[PDB]
Amino acid sequence: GSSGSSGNKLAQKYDHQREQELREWIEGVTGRRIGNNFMDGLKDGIILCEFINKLQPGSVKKINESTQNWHQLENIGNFIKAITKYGVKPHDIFEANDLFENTNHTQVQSTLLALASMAKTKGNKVNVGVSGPSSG
Repeated sequence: GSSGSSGNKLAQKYDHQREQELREWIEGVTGRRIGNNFMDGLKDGIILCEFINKLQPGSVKKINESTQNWHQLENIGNFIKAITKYGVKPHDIFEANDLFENTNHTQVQSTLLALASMAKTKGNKVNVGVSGPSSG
Protein backbone atom coordinates (compact mmCIF):
# COMPACT_ATOMS: atom_id res chain seq x y z
CA GLY A 1 0.00 0.00 0.00
CA SER A 2 0.94 3.65 -0.45
CA SER A 3 3.91 4.18 1.87
CA GLY A 4 7.15 6.09 1.35
CA SER A 5 10.18 4.54 3.03
CA SER A 6 13.18 4.89 0.71
CA GLY A 7 15.23 2.81 3.13
CA ASN A 8 14.42 -0.90 3.07
CA LYS A 9 16.58 -1.34 6.17
CA LEU A 10 16.19 -4.61 8.07
CA ALA A 11 17.22 -4.64 11.73
CA GLN A 12 16.30 -6.16 15.09
CA LYS A 13 16.06 -2.92 17.07
CA TYR A 14 12.69 -1.38 17.92
CA ASP A 15 10.91 -0.73 14.63
CA HIS A 16 8.70 2.37 14.72
CA GLN A 17 6.89 0.99 11.67
CA ARG A 18 5.53 -2.13 13.35
CA GLU A 19 4.88 -0.23 16.58
CA GLN A 20 2.09 1.53 14.70
CA GLU A 21 0.90 -1.73 13.15
CA LEU A 22 0.65 -3.44 16.54
CA ARG A 23 -1.10 -0.76 18.59
CA GLU A 24 -3.57 -0.38 15.71
CA TRP A 25 -4.29 -4.11 15.91
CA ILE A 26 -4.52 -4.43 19.69
CA GLU A 27 -6.32 -1.16 20.41
CA GLY A 28 -8.91 -2.55 18.02
CA VAL A 29 -9.28 -6.22 18.94
CA THR A 30 -9.44 -5.70 22.70
CA GLY A 31 -10.82 -2.17 22.64
CA ARG A 32 -8.48 -0.38 25.03
CA ARG A 33 -6.76 2.95 24.36
CA ILE A 34 -3.12 1.92 24.76
CA GLY A 35 -2.35 5.62 24.42
CA ASN A 36 0.89 7.21 23.26
CA ASN A 37 3.10 5.24 25.65
CA PHE A 38 3.04 1.86 23.90
CA MET A 39 4.82 0.36 26.91
CA ASP A 40 3.33 2.09 29.95
CA GLY A 41 -0.08 1.51 28.38
CA LEU A 42 0.66 -2.19 27.99
CA LYS A 43 2.49 -2.35 31.32
CA ASP A 44 -0.77 -2.77 33.22
CA GLY A 45 -0.73 -6.28 31.77
CA ILE A 46 -4.50 -6.22 31.36
CA ILE A 47 -4.71 -5.38 27.65
CA LEU A 48 -2.34 -8.32 27.23
CA CYS A 49 -4.48 -10.89 29.05
CA GLU A 50 -7.52 -9.75 27.06
CA PHE A 51 -5.50 -9.75 23.84
CA ILE A 52 -4.75 -13.48 23.84
CA ASN A 53 -8.27 -13.97 25.22
CA LYS A 54 -9.97 -12.36 22.22
CA LEU A 55 -8.06 -14.78 20.00
CA GLN A 56 -8.58 -17.87 22.14
CA PRO A 57 -11.76 -18.40 24.21
CA GLY A 58 -10.30 -19.33 27.58
CA SER A 59 -6.78 -17.93 27.35
CA VAL A 60 -6.87 -16.05 30.65
CA LYS A 61 -9.35 -17.44 33.18
CA LYS A 62 -9.76 -14.22 35.16
CA ILE A 63 -8.11 -10.79 34.99
CA ASN A 64 -7.43 -8.27 37.76
CA GLU A 65 -8.59 -4.68 37.27
CA SER A 66 -7.10 -2.24 39.78
CA THR A 67 -4.79 0.76 40.13
CA GLN A 68 -2.15 -1.29 41.96
CA ASN A 69 1.01 -2.91 40.59
CA TRP A 70 1.20 -6.25 42.40
CA HIS A 71 -1.96 -7.22 40.52
CA GLN A 72 -0.60 -5.93 37.21
CA LEU A 73 2.24 -8.44 37.54
CA GLU A 74 0.02 -11.49 38.03
CA ASN A 75 -1.91 -10.51 34.90
CA ILE A 76 1.12 -10.41 32.60
CA GLY A 77 1.99 -13.80 34.04
CA ASN A 78 -1.23 -15.39 32.80
CA PHE A 79 -0.91 -13.80 29.36
CA ILE A 80 2.70 -14.75 28.61
CA LYS A 81 1.68 -18.30 29.50
CA ALA A 82 -1.62 -18.09 27.60
CA ILE A 83 0.17 -17.04 24.41
CA THR A 84 2.53 -19.98 24.91
CA LYS A 85 -0.25 -22.52 24.36
CA TYR A 86 -2.04 -20.62 21.59
CA GLY A 87 0.87 -20.78 19.16
CA VAL A 88 3.87 -18.79 20.35
CA LYS A 89 7.21 -20.42 21.16
CA PRO A 90 8.77 -19.57 24.55
CA HIS A 91 11.92 -18.50 22.72
CA ASP A 92 10.03 -15.58 21.18
CA ILE A 93 8.10 -14.53 24.29
CA PHE A 94 8.92 -11.63 26.61
CA GLU A 95 9.31 -11.81 30.39
CA ALA A 96 7.05 -10.32 33.06
CA ASN A 97 9.87 -7.92 33.94
CA ASP A 98 10.44 -7.00 30.30
CA LEU A 99 7.00 -5.38 30.14
CA PHE A 100 6.57 -4.63 33.85
CA GLU A 101 10.06 -3.24 34.47
CA ASN A 102 10.10 -2.03 30.86
CA THR A 103 13.65 -3.38 30.97
CA ASN A 104 13.16 -4.46 27.36
CA HIS A 105 10.82 -3.06 24.70
CA THR A 106 12.00 -4.92 21.60
CA GLN A 107 11.70 -8.25 23.42
CA VAL A 108 7.99 -7.52 23.88
CA GLN A 109 7.50 -6.27 20.32
CA SER A 110 9.06 -9.32 18.67
CA THR A 111 6.66 -11.46 20.70
CA LEU A 112 3.65 -9.73 19.17
CA LEU A 113 5.13 -9.76 15.66
CA ALA A 114 4.72 -13.54 15.85
CA LEU A 115 1.31 -13.58 17.54
CA ALA A 116 -0.17 -11.66 14.61
CA SER A 117 0.88 -14.54 12.34
CA MET A 118 -0.68 -17.01 14.77
CA ALA A 119 -4.03 -15.25 14.46
CA LYS A 120 -3.76 -14.82 10.69
CA THR A 121 -3.69 -18.52 9.80
CA LYS A 122 -6.61 -19.13 12.17
CA GLY A 123 -8.72 -16.56 10.35
CA ASN A 124 -8.54 -13.26 12.23
CA LYS A 125 -8.30 -9.66 11.04
CA VAL A 126 -4.70 -8.59 11.64
CA ASN A 127 -3.24 -5.34 10.29
CA VAL A 128 0.41 -6.19 10.94
CA GLY A 129 2.99 -6.42 8.17
CA VAL A 130 4.11 -9.92 9.14
CA SER A 131 4.49 -12.66 6.53
CA GLY A 132 5.66 -16.15 7.42
CA PRO A 133 8.33 -16.86 10.06
CA SER A 134 10.49 -13.76 9.59
CA SER A 135 13.60 -14.26 11.72
CA GLY A 136 16.40 -11.80 10.99
